[PDB]
Amino acid sequence: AGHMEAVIEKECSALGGLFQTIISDMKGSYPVWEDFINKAGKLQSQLRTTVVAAAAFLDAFQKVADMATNTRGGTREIGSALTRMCMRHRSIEAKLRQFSSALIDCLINPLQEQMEEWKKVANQLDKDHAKEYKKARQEIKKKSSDTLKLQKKAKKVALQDVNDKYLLLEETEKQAVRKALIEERGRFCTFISMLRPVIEEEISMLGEITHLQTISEDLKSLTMDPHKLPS
Amino acid sequence: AGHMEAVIEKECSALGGLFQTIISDMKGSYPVWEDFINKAGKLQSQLRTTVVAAAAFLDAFQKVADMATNTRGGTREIGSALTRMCMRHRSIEAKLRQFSSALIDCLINPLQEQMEEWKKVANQLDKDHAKEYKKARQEIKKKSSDTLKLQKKAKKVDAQGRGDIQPQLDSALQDVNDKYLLLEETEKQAVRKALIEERGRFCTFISMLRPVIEEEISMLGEITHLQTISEDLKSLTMDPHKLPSSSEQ
Repeated sequence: AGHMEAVIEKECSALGGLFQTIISDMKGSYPVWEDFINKAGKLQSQLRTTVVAAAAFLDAFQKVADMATNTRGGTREIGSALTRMCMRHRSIEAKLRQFSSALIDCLINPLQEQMEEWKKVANQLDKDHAKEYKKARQEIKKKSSDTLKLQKKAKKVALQDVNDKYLLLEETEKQAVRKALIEERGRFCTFISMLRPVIEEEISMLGEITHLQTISEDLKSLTMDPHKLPS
Repeated sequence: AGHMEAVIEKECSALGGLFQTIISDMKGSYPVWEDFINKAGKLQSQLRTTVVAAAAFLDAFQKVADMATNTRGGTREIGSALTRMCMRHRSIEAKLRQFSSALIDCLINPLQEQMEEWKKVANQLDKDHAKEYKKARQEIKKKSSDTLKLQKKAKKVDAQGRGDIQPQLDSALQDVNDKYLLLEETEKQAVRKALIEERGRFCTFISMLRPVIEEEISMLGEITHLQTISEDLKSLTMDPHKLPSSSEQ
C-alpha cells in the first residue's frame, strides 16, 4: 500500500461503488425472502386444513337442507333453496382449493428453487466484477509507473495510455452497474410472475360469491311470517 | 256413533297420525342439527387460525415490498405497487375476521342455545295436544253416554215418549256428532301448530345464517381493486431482461 496505489484506488473505486451498493443490497436480501417463503408456507398449510373443514361443514349443511326438503309444505321450498346455497358454497370451496394449489405450486415451491439460483448468480456477478476491476486497476497501476519513470528521466534533459485505461474502466463499471440493475429488478419481476396466477385464482374465488345474494334473497322470501303457514 | 261419525273418526285418525309424524320428525332431527353445529365449530376454529397465518404472511409480504421500494429506478415503483397489493389484502383479511366472528356470534352459539328450547317447545306442543285430545274424547264419551240413557228410556213407547222423547233423542245424537266435529277441529289445529313450528325452526336457522352470508358477500367489493393492482404489477414488470426508462438515470 503506497501513496500512488491509494490515489489510483481512490480514482477507480469512485467509479465502481454504486455496483457494490446494489450487490450488497442483493446479498443482504435473503433473510427477507426466506421469511416470506416460511410465512407463505405456513398460510398454505393452514388453507389446506381449512379446505378439509369447509368440505365437512358443507356435507353437514347439505344434510340440513335435505331434512327441510323432506318435510312437507313450504319447508320443502326452503330445503331446495338451502341446497342451492350449499352448491354455491361448494363452488367457492373448489376455487379455494385451486387458490391453495397455486400458492404452493406457482409461488412457494418456485420461489424456494429460485433462491439458491439468485444466490449463485449474485456471487458470480460480484466475482466477475472483482476480476475485471482489479486487473483493470493493476494495469493502470502499471501504466502510471511507466509514466513515472518516463517523466523522471526526461526531466534530466505513456501519459495518454493512462488516460485511456481510465475511460476504459469508466465504461466497464457503467456496464457492470447496468447488469446489476437488471438482475435487481429481474428478481422482483420473477417474483411478480409467480404471484400473478395466485392473485388470478383469488379473484376467481371471490367472483363465485356473486351468486350468494340471489339465494339469500330467496331464503329471506321463503322465511317471511314464521308465525303462520304460507299459502 | 253411526256412519257420519265413523267418517269423522277416520279423519281424526288421519290428522292424529299426521300430527304424530311431524312431532316424530322434529324429535329425530337433532343428530343432524348437532352434526352441523359441530362441523361449523370445526370450520370456525380453522378460520381463526387461518386469519392469524394470513396476517403473518401479509407482514412478510410487506417487508418484501419495502425491500423493493428502497432500491433504485423502476424497482422502486414495483415496491410501491406491491405495497398497494398488500394493503388491499389487509382489507380482505379484515373481512375474513368479520366472517369468522359472525359465524360464531350469529350462527354457532345461537344454534347451540336453540337446541334445548326447540326440544322444550316441541315436547310442550305434544303434551298440550294430548291434553286437548283427552278432553275431546271425554266429551264424546259423556254425550254418547246420555244418548245411551235416552235410547234405553225411549224403548218404553207406552208413555208416548215418541212425540216428546224422539225430539230429545234426535238432539242427543246431534250433540254427539257435534263432539266428533269438535275433536276433528282440535286435531286440525294441532296439525296447524305442528306445521308452523316445523317451518319456524328452519326460519330461525335461516335468520342466523343470513348475517354470516352477508359478511361473505361484502368481499365482492375487493375484486375490482385486486384487478387494477394486478394490471399495474404486470405493466411494471415488462421486459425483465432490459432496463426500463425509469432505471436509466
